[PDB]
Amino acid sequence: DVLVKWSEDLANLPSIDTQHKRLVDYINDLYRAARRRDMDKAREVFDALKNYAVEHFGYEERLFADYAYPEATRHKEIHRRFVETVLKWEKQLAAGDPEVVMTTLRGLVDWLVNHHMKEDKKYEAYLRERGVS
Ligand SMILES: [Ca+2]
Repeated sequence: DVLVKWSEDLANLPSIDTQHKRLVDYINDLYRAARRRDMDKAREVFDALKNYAVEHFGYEERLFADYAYPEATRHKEIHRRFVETVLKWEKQLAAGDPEVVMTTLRGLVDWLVNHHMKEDKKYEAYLRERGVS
């Protein structure tokens, strides 16, 4: 049923929470598809998850710019390097190999949710003080 679950450990601004939650939803959609061995749907879901992640990263970057966040550069580059990883995964998924599926799911879970979404909390106080929600 579920591979990962958003939790209080990840709480951030309410707009950021909605996008982080929707990313969690995409990961679990991808897991359900890969589990059923429906690889066409799994690739479709992965495509949507990539595009959503890019747009979520871009939402954060716009907030960084708008609010003159001091660590905009570092954070944007961390995003950029992860997109590069996703694009590589996307290519590797073309051949539908169980091993590649797992690399992807574990990378999304281990790095995006369990690491990067926690790291996102670092901009929270700064943006909240300036009235962002
Ligand atoms: Ca093969």
